[PDB]
Amino acid sequence: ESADLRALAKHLYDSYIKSFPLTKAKARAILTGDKSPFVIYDMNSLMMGEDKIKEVAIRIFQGCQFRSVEAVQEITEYAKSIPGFVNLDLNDQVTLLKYGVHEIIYTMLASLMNKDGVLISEGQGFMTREFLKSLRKPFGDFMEPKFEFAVKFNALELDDSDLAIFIAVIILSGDRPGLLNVKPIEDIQDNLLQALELQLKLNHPESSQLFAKLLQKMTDLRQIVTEHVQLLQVIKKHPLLQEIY
Amino acid sequence: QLNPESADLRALAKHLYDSYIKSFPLTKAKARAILTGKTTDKSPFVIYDMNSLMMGEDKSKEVAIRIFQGCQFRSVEAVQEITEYAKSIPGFVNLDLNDQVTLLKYGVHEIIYTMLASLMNKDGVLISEGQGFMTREFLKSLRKPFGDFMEPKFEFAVKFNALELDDSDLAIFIAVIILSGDRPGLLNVKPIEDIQDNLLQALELQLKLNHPESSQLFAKLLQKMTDLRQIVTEHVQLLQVIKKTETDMSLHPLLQEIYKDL
Ligand SMILES: CCCCOc1ccc(C[C@H](CC)C(=O)O)cc1CNC(=O)c1ccc([C@]23C[C@H]4C[C@H](C[C@H](C4)C2)C3)cc1
Repeated sequence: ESADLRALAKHLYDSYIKSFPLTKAKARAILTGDKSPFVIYDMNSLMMGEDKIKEVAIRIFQGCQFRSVEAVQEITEYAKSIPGFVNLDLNDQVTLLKYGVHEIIYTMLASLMNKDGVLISEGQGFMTREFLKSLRKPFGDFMEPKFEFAVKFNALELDDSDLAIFIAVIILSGDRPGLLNVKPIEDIQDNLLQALELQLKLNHPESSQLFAKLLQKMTDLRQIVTEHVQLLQVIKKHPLLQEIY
Repeated sequence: QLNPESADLRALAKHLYDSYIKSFPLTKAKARAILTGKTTDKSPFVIYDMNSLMMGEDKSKEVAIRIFQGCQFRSVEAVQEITEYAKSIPGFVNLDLNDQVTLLKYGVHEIIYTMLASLMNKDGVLISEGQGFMTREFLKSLRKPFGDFMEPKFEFAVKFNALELDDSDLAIFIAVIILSGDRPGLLNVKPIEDIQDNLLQALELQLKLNHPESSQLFAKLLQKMTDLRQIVTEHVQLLQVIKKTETDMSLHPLLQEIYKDL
């Protein structure tokens, strides 16, 4: 029973390394200690950034969109390495990804955040929190909720081996609307839940009920997403490019 | 074996169940017993249409409104009851006054909708201490915006009731709901988290022992917290609209203080 669960843990972790270029391990190294990133702290510093790495605030947002679409391909490859996933009804796989990705993006985005800013482009840059907060409405509020969540989320001190399994748990959520066959999704999630429990007990013996606390964060994650999606539609204020993004 | 520290957790379990039973009149057990015909004396008058609604009133303005005004005052009671239960949670009354208020402000609706689920099945919901049963479709027939305020509540109830929890499982879970450390504006978060740590341990155990054959009930239950939170967010939305269309509808000042800047 409990050796199957380390396999699953190990399998997911290795797949997490293959699929994601910038790991929490690597992200944490850059936010702390020889090859620092370029800091974007104000209007002028963002200018030289493009030189290095319509208007300012729109050009940032679009940057998040290119990024996001890349992420979605990374998350999709990962998912397909989660056992059982690819033997599910295809409409469900697409449903699971369609509804899961925002939740995964802001989870892993936390890896790239401290209470002062977020690392960008493979950790070549850092965009400060108070700068993003200065951007003209409605963009100034776009990232603060994410920052508020990353503070809370990062306090759990999870590492990549923990996060890998968590992500799979998010993917395999059997409450997504319009799913045709929920049984095996729940069956896989149960198994992922067991693996996560054990992982967190063996990797963080001293953190009591870390499993519980981590799952509780799901509640804040989904608010984050609903809120952000609202913002997006409100934000409707190149043809073939629109289509991509 | 069960060990000394799990002994303490089982004790916490008992205390809480007992307080739950003392602070809440209609338990899930009474609810089920009414809804599933264990009954020649406990059967409810069913409301499902306008005349039956009229016939029910032995046991004024207009209907959709009169129903919501009823929900208002019953929720006010519930807040009292939950406040009573909260006091009994070891540690809660010792916290900073302001946090006490904060935790009830955000806990209360999530607990109401957890317990409303015990009084529901797919076809309707018990009302008035379980003497009446108001059908789901009758509620849906209510005029906009009111035919929309309870569906989301049913969708959750049928999902939630599928976990098959009992009052002794619910007592610990509602404690966990109240003592949550990521509520906005709390002064001191560590104390609250240490209490929840204990509550979560107790729950984890109670579920294992009470439901030994169900895999990961603990987790599955914690996941339902996201559903509650979305029910509460959507509810508050809908209040906003009611206030604007019905300029003559009174809201209770207690409930208004809870909704204020959620
Ligand atoms: C164990 C805790 C039970 C808590 O019950 C409820 C709590 C809250 C709500 C929604 C409220 C809306 C303001 C809220 O979420 O704040 C809705 C409910 C459920 N409603 C009722 O229990 C209820 C419904 C109708 C009535 C009647 C009784 C009688 C006179 C009048 C008209 C008609 C005949 C229905 C009210 C009384 C209670």
